[PDB]
This record gives sequence, structure tokens and C-alpha cells, in this order.
Amino acid sequence: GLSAAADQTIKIGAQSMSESEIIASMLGQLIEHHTDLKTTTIKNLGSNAVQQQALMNGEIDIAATRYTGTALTGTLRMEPEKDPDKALALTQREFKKRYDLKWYDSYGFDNTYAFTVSKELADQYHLETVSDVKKWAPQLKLGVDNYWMKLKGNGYQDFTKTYGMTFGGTYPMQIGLVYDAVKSGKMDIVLAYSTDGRIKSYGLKMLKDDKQFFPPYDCSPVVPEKVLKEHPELEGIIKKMLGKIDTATMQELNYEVDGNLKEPSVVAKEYLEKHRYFES
Repeated sequence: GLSAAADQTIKIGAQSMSESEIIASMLGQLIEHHTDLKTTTIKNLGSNAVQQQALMNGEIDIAATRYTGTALTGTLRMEPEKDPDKALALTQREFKKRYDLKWYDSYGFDNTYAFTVSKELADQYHLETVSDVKKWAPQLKLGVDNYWMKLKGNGYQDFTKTYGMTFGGTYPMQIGLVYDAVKSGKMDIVLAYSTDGRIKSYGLKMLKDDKQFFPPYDCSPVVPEKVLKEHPELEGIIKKMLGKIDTATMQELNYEVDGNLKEPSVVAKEYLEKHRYFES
């Protein structure tokens, strides 16, 4: 019954990324700071598509981190809108229309796929943009996550159509591994994620996507409207995180996990303490 609503646990899902574990912990700890609700973390969801199915089948009550261009090309099966604002606004309307899901405004950061080389290779061959690598592509080994080569929309297939290049070799691996793979010289180029802490720490060079092949990847929490109606306090709490975490911040938090080997929960707790749980 409704009067027992506050006794239900709020299950917050995390994709298999350090970023998504940090944000899901941060949002869980903010909810518990403000309310009597219990929360749990539902970790290792493999991909955007898994998070979507978990929202629709009750596995998770909140997706902590979803990304506009991933949702636009992959869930919605729409062509990639290139403007951040327009892509957010389309994703929010289509998520509400199709699924009764509320896609919030962004936390403040975008986490894009980004073709990434060592500083040494970039310096040697004057590489600044992805188009710069077209003449070298047959001599390059690309390290990539275990999903993007297979994607029908805006994945490797469409990339080779847009840029007109095919890499000598492609090597799918857990995303976390690509940073040391390119830094150690095992891969020549990697499809990194821009918010990873190791891009700055390892001094890697992200190549400009000169053709704007990629859509924006602004990061937001997503919640079923039914969950918000039943727990009317959740909207005001989620709002406290929106627009508060910029790219530089998110990179520092990811570095604390992947570089400083802290637990995502501890990294999230230290950050909430530092910033007084977003109200001073």
C-alpha cells in the first residue's frame, strides 16, 4: 500500500565503468542524506542497452549514468543529432513519449568516445585530428571497448563510411585496459572515453573529431515516472546534483578510482564531504 512506499528499496544501476559506479554511489548517499529511503547499487550492467532493459523490467529504479548520443543512436535508433542542447531535448521528449522515463538534465559533463594516441606518436607524425590519421590507418592497431565495433548506429561500420578509413587491426577489450594499451605501445590508437582520469595523467592526446562524426554524450540520471510519483521526494534530491559536476571534476574522480585505487563509494563520499552535499 502507498503508506508503505518509504519502505521499498531504491535500486540504482551502474554500468561497468568507474564513472558509473562513482555517480551511482554519490546519488545513493545523497538520497540517504535527505530521506529515510534505503538504496542499493546494481553493478556491472554491460551497456546502454542493458540499462534500458533493466529500467523497463524493474531490475533498477534509477539508471545513474546514461549518455544522450548513446541513447539517441542506440535505444531510440535515431540519426545522431550533433548539437548538445538539441540532442538532450530530443532524448528527453522521446524517452518520456516512448517509455514514460524521465531523462534528467545533465550532471554537467559529457563523456565522449575519442580517438586517442600517445603524445610521442602525435608529435612524430603531426597528428591533431582524426582525418590526420586516414593515410596511416592501415598501419595502425586500434584498441576499442567490447561494444562499439558491433553497434549498427554510429559504430565502427558508420565510422569507416564517414572518415573513409579502416584500421589495420582492431582489438576489443574492457575499456579500462585501453589506457595502458596505448601508453605501453601495444596499440597505436584507442577509442578512449574523454572523462577517463588517465588521459591527462598519462599525457595522451585526444584527436579532434574534425568531421563531427560523434554526437554529444552528456551524462544524466534516468528514472521511471512511476518511481518519481510513488517517491515524491526523489525529484528534489536528484535535482541537487544537476549541472554541478564538470568534465574536469569527473576526470579527477575517475582518476581517484582507477589511478589512486580508491573504492568508488569512498571517492563519492569524499567528494560529497568536500562540497557539503551540494548545499553550504
